[PDB]
Amino acid sequence: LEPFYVERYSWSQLKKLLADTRKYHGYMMAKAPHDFMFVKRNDPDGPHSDRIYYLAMSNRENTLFYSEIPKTINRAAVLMLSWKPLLDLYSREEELLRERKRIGTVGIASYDYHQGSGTFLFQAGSGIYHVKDGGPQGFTQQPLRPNLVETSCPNIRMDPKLCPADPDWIAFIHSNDIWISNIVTREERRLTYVHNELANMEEDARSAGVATFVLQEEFDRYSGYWWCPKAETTPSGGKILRILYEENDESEVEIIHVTSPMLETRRADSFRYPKTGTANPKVTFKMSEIMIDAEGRIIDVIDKELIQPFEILFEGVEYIARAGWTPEGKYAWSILLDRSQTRLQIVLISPELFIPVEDDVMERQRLIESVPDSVTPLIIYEETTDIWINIHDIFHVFPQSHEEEIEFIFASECKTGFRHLYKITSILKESKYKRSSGGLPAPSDFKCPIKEEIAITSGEWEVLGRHGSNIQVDEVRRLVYFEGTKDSPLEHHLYVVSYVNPGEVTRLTDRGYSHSCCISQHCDFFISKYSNQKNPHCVSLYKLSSPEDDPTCKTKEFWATILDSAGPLPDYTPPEIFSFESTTGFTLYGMLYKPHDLQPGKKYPTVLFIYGGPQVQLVNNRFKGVKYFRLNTLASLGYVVVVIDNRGSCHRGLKFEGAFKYKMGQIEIDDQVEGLQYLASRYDFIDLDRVGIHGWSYGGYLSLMALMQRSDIFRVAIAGAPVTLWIFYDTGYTERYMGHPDQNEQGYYLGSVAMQAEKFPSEPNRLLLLHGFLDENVHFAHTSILLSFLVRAGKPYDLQIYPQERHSIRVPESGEHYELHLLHYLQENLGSRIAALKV
Amino acid sequence: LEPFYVERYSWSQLKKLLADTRKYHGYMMAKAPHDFMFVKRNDPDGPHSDRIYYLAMSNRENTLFYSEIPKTINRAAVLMLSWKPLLDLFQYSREEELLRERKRIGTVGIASYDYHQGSGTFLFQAGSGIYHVKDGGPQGFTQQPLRPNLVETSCPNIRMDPKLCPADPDWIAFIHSNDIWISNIVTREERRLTYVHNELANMEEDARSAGVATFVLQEEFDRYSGYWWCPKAETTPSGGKILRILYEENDESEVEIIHVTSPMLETRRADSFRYPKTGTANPKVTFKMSEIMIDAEGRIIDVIDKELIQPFEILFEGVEYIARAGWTPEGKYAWSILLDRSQTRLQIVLISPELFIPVEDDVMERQRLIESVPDSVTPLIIYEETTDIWINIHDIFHVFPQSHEEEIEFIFASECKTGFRHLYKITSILKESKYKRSSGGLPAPSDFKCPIKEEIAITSGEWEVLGRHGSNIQVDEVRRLVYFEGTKDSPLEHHLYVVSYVNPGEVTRLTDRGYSHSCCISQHCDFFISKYSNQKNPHCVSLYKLSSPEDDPTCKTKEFWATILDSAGPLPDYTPPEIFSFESTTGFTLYGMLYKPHDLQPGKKYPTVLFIYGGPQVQLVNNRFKGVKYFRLNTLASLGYVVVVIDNRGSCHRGLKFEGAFKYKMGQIEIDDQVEGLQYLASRYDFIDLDRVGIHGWSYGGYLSLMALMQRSDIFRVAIAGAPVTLWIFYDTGYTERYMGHPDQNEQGYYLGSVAMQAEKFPSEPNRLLLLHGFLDENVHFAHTSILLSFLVRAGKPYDLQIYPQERHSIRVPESGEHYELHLLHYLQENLGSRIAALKV
Ligand SMILES: N[C@@H](CC(=O)N1CCN(C(c2ccc(F)cc2)c2ccc(F)cc2)CC1)C(=O)N1Cc2ccccc2C1
Ligand SMILES: N[C@@H](CC(=O)N1CCN(C(c2ccc(F)cc2)c2ccc(F)cc2)CC1)C(=O)N1Cc2ccccc2C1
Ligand code: NA
Ligand code: NA
Repeated sequence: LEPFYVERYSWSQLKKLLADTRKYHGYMMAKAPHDFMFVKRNDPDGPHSDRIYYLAMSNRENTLFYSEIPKTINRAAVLMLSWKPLLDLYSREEELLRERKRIGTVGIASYDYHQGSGTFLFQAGSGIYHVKDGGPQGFTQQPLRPNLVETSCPNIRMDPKLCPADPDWIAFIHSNDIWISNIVTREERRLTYVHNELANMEEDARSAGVATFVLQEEFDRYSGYWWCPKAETTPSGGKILRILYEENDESEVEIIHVTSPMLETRRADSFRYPKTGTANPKVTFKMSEIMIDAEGRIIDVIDKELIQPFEILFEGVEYIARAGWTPEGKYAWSILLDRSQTRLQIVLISPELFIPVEDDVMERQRLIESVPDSVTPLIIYEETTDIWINIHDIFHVFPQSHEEEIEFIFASECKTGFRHLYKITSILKESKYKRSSGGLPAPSDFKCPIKEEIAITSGEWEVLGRHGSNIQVDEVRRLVYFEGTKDSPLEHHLYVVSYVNPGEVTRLTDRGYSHSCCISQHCDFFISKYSNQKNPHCVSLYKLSSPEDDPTCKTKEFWATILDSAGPLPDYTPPEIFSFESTTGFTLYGMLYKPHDLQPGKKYPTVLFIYGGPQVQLVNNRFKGVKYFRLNTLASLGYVVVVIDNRGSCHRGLKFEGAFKYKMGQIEIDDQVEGLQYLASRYDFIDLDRVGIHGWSYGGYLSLMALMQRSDIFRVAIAGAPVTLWIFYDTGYTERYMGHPDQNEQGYYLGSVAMQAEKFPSEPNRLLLLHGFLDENVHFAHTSILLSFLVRAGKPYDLQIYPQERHSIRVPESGEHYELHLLHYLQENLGSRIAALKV
Repeated sequence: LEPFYVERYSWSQLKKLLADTRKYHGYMMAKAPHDFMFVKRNDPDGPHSDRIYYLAMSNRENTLFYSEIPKTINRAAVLMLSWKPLLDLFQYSREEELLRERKRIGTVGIASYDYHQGSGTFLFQAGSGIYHVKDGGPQGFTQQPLRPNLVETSCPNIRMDPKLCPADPDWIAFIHSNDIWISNIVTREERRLTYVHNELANMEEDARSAGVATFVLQEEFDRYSGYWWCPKAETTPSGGKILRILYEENDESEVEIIHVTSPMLETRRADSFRYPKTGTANPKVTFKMSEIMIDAEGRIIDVIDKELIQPFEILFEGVEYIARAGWTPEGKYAWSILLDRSQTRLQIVLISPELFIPVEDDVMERQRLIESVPDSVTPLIIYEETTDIWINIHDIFHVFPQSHEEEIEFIFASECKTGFRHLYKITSILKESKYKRSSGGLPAPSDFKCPIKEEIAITSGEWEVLGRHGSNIQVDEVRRLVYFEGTKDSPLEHHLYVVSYVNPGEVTRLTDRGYSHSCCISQHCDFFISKYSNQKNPHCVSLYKLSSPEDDPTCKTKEFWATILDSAGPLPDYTPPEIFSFESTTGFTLYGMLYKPHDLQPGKKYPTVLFIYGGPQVQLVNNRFKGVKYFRLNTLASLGYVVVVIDNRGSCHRGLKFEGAFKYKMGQIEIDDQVEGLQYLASRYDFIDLDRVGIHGWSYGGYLSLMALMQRSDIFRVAIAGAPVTLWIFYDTGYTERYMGHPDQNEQGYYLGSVAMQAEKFPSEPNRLLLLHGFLDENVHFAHTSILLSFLVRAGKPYDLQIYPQERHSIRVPESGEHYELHLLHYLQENLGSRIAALKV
């Protein structure tokens, strides 16, 4: 078995190779359609049933388009829908929101719509805009020129929402406080006086209507205020609009510094980072009550807080995970977690729990007594788990047919170790607790009796409720659509099933692709964005319908294509998915890129690309030619490339994910090496003497653990933005997988590569560290403090900084440098002949 | 000519080598005696004339010793003085750690001491505590260690900058939270004089200090103090007295704030620093005075704080920096050396205490006090000089006793006239000023200027008198001679000289040739101590007795008296370099050092490592012992590298025109000279392989290392750059504005001098650039390195990077230095010297 050595190109030549092979990927890296919305025409003469609206990128900016859904289709041919443009057209906190949401594309990111009026409302650039289409005013046949919402506000306006109750009114966040503006009457009004804009963030820590760093980064909740969907009518012929909102106080939260992007300044931004073990923000609910007269003039605003403290009414709650209003607008719901994230609660909150904010004790005491004792929080649902709660967006409340009962669908891993849908009915008891006594409530005084718990789905697979996945209820046919892994962990698919008499699960998407679906609000259409290992992504429209004899049974017909596939890329040879039975008692899946132009008898250098943390699955049946293109390029340059989804990865169950609880970094490489050896025993072109490992973020963490724990196997490790020290990562993430540092002294020690710098190799040209200098998430100090201890230990390293980058690489020049450095580093210290001589 | 390749040792092996060769230098890295002071015994029957006191390091802390100077010696033998400990054994803050960076102090212990002659009172800081002992006053001389006496305090924070009052040795003063305090060491009365700073407030809110030198003055002007005691005390009719303290008050409200990484990396926090970058404002500065009334037994009756009658901007037109300050011997006037922004216009200015009026906010009482001071009471510019190059600040400034009321007489040094720094006796007549304050107008550009009655040149020629880094002048007023250090005999050797300041001409050398010297004269001008060395012989401290022939006091003769510190004797594993010189096409002889590779093979050619500084204020090449400091240059020679060092133009100890060569033009002229001298060595010695040359330096050295890779990528294969200034706009005022001027008047100079701007001009080949930097560097902020990497990333150029996260501008932590040396040797091996390095292309 003679070793294959990779051709030794210069730095300039490799750049030209990377340039050339990336030259025809301009069209490939531009956003496919999203935020789909179906709206009916209601024109019995016209040829179109629906108009669909969607954000898309036609190198362009991201904007609203529309397309026409026909009443009928010529089934001989394949219809491709034409994209009509709907429209005709960063700060610090805008940049950070884009980092927390991981938004890469510039342009309009989202939009509210009001059905009754046809009003779009969207932020675009600095300004907020609004146009009507599809309501009373009908349907434009050409681009619309949008209307700028005017403002007296000096600073940037974030998080704009239409009022569902009255589309003339909108709300937004300005300088950490809630404002409202009327787009007809031009009336602006500040609803909250919490944050003084002029004061320092060290002095003034309170905000209102905003989600703090932890909730944005680890719970994907970006908004922190919620319009009440209905308006209560006054005797005056006016109305009351309500807004529930979170109010954070970050006074006791640690203040870290992060380098400012303006390197010119040599300055540092202040952040509130609650590191693991430290205080989270002190939270509470508030409600602004807004009285409007019979033609949109604000009579009065009354800001109102909870009758008792949050710590009393919601015992043991740390994070407000999700919140909103029930469809009727009667109750305010909230999904709530404890500190350890092992106990979830869904709680209804009557508006009568809130009372006027009054610093005077006489009036405050009279208001506390004026609210009845019967008015109480209602914990309609609770669950626990030995592993942890995975927050998701699935939660549907039904119409309230009885005063004393509520009915809803929620999802959970806590019964079976697999996320499934459950229809639940909770009795709303008058609480045992009485506020009159001047005592504090018992820990199960607000808990509702559970009348019904029908499991809608069940099995060795999961329903998806994150990254856009959710459910869609059809209340007429009493069905529910959802995405799942039932057919395979390697393929996401759309399914439907009755929530009444839950029988079999009818699959709707065709096997052999993975699907990202979305159902028309009128439950008569769905759009699938799908791909597979060989075929690029493509977005297609499918019409739903039922047999006359049984409306439960749904079937689908292809209607039209929204986005056509690009077709197979000339250079790109995709990888083969493989699986092997582990000694751990689990099937682990892998991907293998065989070297291109495979020589008989020879063995090749091997790059293990890895993420291996939670909330991620690299190995599945989607097209990897866009995102992991350079793994194919590595194959063309002679490297074997391996990717293995170890234990802890998602889409395999909660027990699979919980494998590394308290044990992070300790088990993941054992699976990687097992997968790497399964291939070596079954393919003799894998040179195990020359194996490299590389990854970003958690992948970078495991790259260090690989070279630390198993230097015998891995020759080189290239670690990108790694946590080298778990004590400087946030509460929300770390405490979920690792607990409090006092209750896991050994897990934290063993999981922190900075505490174990003595175990790194004393040969050079093995460790390479990459990091964004401006990283606010995996703060650079992870790399800087590891380097401090590597220097104490007398160990060698190589360092590459990206001074204009935060956690992700956004600037193309930076990404070009990275890809070029990585390719050259592997050539020089793994692949080439010079690399072998070097030892 | 076949190429020699260096033994390709492993990382673990090279650490062993560097560890083994470091091992037997425990004694070598220890501080020799310094801050010497002679005190007479005045004992007819006693065998000793003087007792010397000095700071020294007997891996010990720096502490006070004394030795006994005999009345006579046996001239057959060589007397070694015994080191007697003055002190008995004892029972870092942020501001200390910065001061040590500003003063460049490596060693631990007692840094300095004050001494009151009349009482024997020492005063010295050691740790946070401030201590005193008595020895050599009326009380007498101890034969045993003394117990250090802690000055007790009610101050919470570190007391910095203690100074003994020369008028009363019971009173001391110190800075505490940027304000001046005084404490009596007998009565224990402590007191706060200035109420300017609020310790509990953030520096962003409150940046007014009192009695402290701001960042630029400490870093660039080597003034580490902002208050000065008046040396005599005015007596009151009460029976007690007035003491006075001149002090600089600063206001850094308008100065830009940058953020430097905190050393505690765990916090992930940064500290706020007032860094006046080139272009931006320096602090608003002024003189103030604290008038301290004491009664008959040492109680403070009262304290009056006083300010200038008119603002500093009016009274001292043009003045940015207060460079030096203090009082005249009698205490009649306070003096001050004052520069303009461009640092091309120096002024010496006498300031009467009667210029200061009590501080008042009430406009009624304030206006009455302005009228009560006479119009004759005025600033007095006693000396002014200008220059097309710049003004190098120095400590040489001696005022004589004042006989005629209207006149004042002094010695001062200057490069401005001759082009080289020489001494000048000057007499100045003190006019009542033309400007009159009662008028209400403002003074014109030179209404305070004094008639120059005399300007005798005590020295002259193509060589400089030294007045920096501990060099100064001693003045025998009886015999009317002035002692000084200089380069008259050679630029490569410093020597002690003496000359008359009445009838100058002949300049008698006192130190022996063939060595460079660091000398120090007794206050009674009858002894001198020289710390001397040369390229071959380690440094050595000896005591010499001065004397004259009966007939002629001018004729000064020395005689060896005793050894204070004996030479360690040549280190067995050390070969010193050869000094060389060559005629440059610039019209200047440039010198250099040359370490040949050990066991030199005939016929084979060797890889070459040019080591560099090359900026102003320093000379690397001279006849001093380079065996301790530049030891690893020899370690490179032993591995089979040539090592070259050349002092290019703009260097040091060669006059102001030589230094001025790179005015407005930094980066541009230096690498020419380095390459010329390197090409000179190649044309003469054929063991120098020019196809494998590397450059390396720290700070300005690293700056030029980058420039050399940038400008001359044909000559230099690799370049290792340590803590470089990549971008001149980010460096401070006092330094940049001096050599490069304001950036508005010199865009092209800055552009060409800033490597970050010219990132495109770096090579596209990897394994050539290596950047090193202290991550906590407060002077050459890490941003220089980070922003350079920004544009190297943009340009798609490769680099190697090494960070030392515990270090500021110096490398203090031993583990950090060990790693730097290991990485440097291994980088040079794998990318320049070794065989595998050759195959790598
Ligand atoms: N707050 C978490 C969050 C998290 O762990 N996440 C999984 C990764 N995920 C992105 C992703 C990255 C790489 C990949 F290959 C696949 C997905 C992603 C997903 C969707 C999307 F649209 C854009 C990006 C975001 C959420 C964190 O940042 N660290 C970074 C880090 C680094 C070291 C150790 C622990 C952690 C923990
Ligand atoms: N503020 C100045 C100050 C200055 O220019 N100085 C000359 C150097 N000098 C030290 C020195 C360093 C290296 C060497 F080889 C010899 C001496 C020294 C002197 C006495 C001592 F005890 C210990 C060290 C201190 C004063 C500056 O720091 N930079 C750093 C820097 C870096 C790049 C470009 C310009 C400058 C300008
Ligand atoms: Na997020
Ligand atoms: Na200094």
